[PDB]
Amino acid sequence: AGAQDFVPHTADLAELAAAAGECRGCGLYRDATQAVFGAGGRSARIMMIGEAPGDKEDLAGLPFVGPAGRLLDRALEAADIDRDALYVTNAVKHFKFTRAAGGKRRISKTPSRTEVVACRPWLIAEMTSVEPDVVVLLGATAAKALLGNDFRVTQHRGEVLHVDDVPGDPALVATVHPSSLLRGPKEERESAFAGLVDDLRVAADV
Ligand code: SF4
Repeated sequence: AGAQDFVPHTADLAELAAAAGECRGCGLYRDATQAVFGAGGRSARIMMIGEAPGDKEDLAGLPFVGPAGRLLDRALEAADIDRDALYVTNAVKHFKFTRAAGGKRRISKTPSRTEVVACRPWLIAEMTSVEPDVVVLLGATAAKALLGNDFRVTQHRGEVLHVDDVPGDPALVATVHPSSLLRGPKEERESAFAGLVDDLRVAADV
């Protein structure tokens, strides 16, 4: 089912990334430029999972390279976390999108639960390969992939969670997605940025 038959029997991240370029586990590979796999190494203690590559990631071939990734950089820096010692990835690896007339970018479209279940084999291979001590789930889509489709990120902020069905029983911290911190009132944004730094420190202190 899904991407599972496209996942090779290997923990090498480069072999997995190359294989993900050939994945047809769902329909998202057709309109996307390429598959966006995770960045970082197997020594990483912290795995971070977003929703999906955006417009910038789709053509950069790397995760979190747009404005959201730059805000995440500022949050990681304030939390004293070396990005090079992370493994950063997304719940689904193909960019889902539409264009609006007058647009300045391709608009990110939300992955269905079906596409998240289809791409999960890659996330399982990534966690199996990295064996992280803690997984940071950035946003509702990533959190639900591991904690259940009914999970609410807003109701468990800053909580160290552990679910049994998860490879390696790593600690899980669900937090806001950095793209949510790009817009809104300045005081709401600044308060929300501090909440993200707090959650990143909890994950680093696991
Ligand atoms: S989104 Fe995931 S499951 Fe769907 S085609 Fe891309 S890699 Fe395969």
